[PDB]
Amino acid sequence: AINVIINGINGKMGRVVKENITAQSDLELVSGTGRQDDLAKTIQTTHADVVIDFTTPQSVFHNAEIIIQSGARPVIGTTGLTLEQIALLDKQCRNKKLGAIVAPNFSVGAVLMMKYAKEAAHYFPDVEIIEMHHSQKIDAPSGTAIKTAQMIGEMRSSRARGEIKNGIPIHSIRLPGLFSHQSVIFGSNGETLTIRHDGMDRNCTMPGIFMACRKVMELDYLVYGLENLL
Ligand SMILES: NC(=O)c1ccc[n+]([C@@H]2O[C@H](COP(=O)([O-])OP(=O)(O)OC[C@H]3O[C@@H](n4cnc5c(N)ncnc54)[C@H](OP(=O)(O)O)[C@@H]3O)[C@@H](O)[C@H]2O)c1
Ligand SMILES: O=C(O)c1ccccn1
Ligand SMILES: O=C(O)c1ccccn1
Repeated sequence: AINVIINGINGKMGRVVKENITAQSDLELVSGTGRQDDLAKTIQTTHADVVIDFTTPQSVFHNAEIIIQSGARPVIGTTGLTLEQIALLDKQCRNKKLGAIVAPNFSVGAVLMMKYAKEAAHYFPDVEIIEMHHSQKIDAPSGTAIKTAQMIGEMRSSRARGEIKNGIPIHSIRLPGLFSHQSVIFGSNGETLTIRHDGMDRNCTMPGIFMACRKVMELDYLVYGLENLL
């Protein structure tokens, strides 16, 4: 029985986590907190074991510190942490023998897509990325596409033609009706191999989130990246 707080309970992601957690029998939602709630107080009142954070880049680091300093384990999906902040959080976690998970992408499908794309790039040097999002996704290319290109470029090194990121063209489609999609297309003599993730809605992150809630109990340090729980 894991006592969970959802921080950011009123946000788009916090609302979806609230809906889905009820069906997780080994987890109990003991509170949902928002901007003007006292997070440390709630952790103490509820004896929280885990705090899921889907808040804002301006608050995420201080939220993480409050969660650890209060004795609970952060499972952080919020974007915004710097390298130096993650390294400091890790030392704080290990000092207290408390676990933490920071995942820039909580979709298992997206993280496996990136894993297999990086592997395949050892065999197929020619590759492009197509990513497609609803129009509310303002940034292009997407952070996931940029990270994918970074991973592929690392493996290799070891105007219609898109935006090159670490050597890899990325094409960004923005259309109503889509949610979050990416296809990595490798080409060779006579064939292609495509690794394609289709995120239909925000439930796409829930198996990754709930997995983190469970694994963070068995950890005494910080894990960065959902792929390191797999
Ligand atoms: N890691 C992943 O797979 C992934 C997936 C989706 C989203 N995200 C990231 O997670 C974050 C949340 O995204 P979203 O779409 O849910 O955003 P959102 O709809 O804007 O929700 C953010 C929520 O956090 C609340 N909040 C703001 N400051 C807070 C604070 N100091 N303490 C507690 N709550 C606070 C807001 O409250 P108010 O309503 O009062 O403003 C709002 O309810 C973003 O950084 C987003 O990029 C990550
Ligand atoms: O692993 C990362 O750093 C990452 C993953 C997906 C999106 C942005 N960043
Ligand atoms: O709001 C988004 O853009 C989103 C949310 C969850 C998963 C992928 N993308």
